Amino acid sequence: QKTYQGNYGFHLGFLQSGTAKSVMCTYSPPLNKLFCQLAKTCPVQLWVSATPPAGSRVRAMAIYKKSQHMTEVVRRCPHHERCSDGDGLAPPQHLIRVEGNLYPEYLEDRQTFRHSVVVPYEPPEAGSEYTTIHYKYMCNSSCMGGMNRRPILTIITLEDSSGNLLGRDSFEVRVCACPGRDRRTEE
Ligand SMILES: [Zn+2]
Repeated sequence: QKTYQGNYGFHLGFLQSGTAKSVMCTYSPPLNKLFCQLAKTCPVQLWVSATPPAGSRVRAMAIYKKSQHMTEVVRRCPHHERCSDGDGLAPPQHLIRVEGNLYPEYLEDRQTFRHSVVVPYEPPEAGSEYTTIHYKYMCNSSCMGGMNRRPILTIITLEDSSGNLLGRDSFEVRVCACPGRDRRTEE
């Protein structure tokens, strides 16, 4: 999926991490791919060159990477959907959750039925140049009945208060037991 920096120069950034066996979350620049453990927090940085209009919003959605699976809604496997790990906010079917935000909106498209989670866009804290949002993935890439070993992309869209696109970026995700090991192999 093509990026769209748009008028506000929107794009994502990730902390630099290694490939030690015990790392719980690690991003690969060369693959533009995040590797992470099940339900562990992933800080994703939002960068802009100009401040978006007030009331702008940030949406995250998962899609299958491969063309033959791309029309299938990404969702949790039935086992994980029933395992009672809710936070009181996220519906149990949603793969992507946000943490550390008081205003998340868990949404289902009325025509495509795809899931997403939206939070307000906030400018970077004092003496910072990015904004951070903490995402977690609630299923393994290997979940039978769910992603079933199929790679996904996370699409992050910056939207205005009317829901019009302002900017888009994306990254591949692999949710796995040993992110350190798998990044190095895939690399
Ligand atoms: Zn699962």
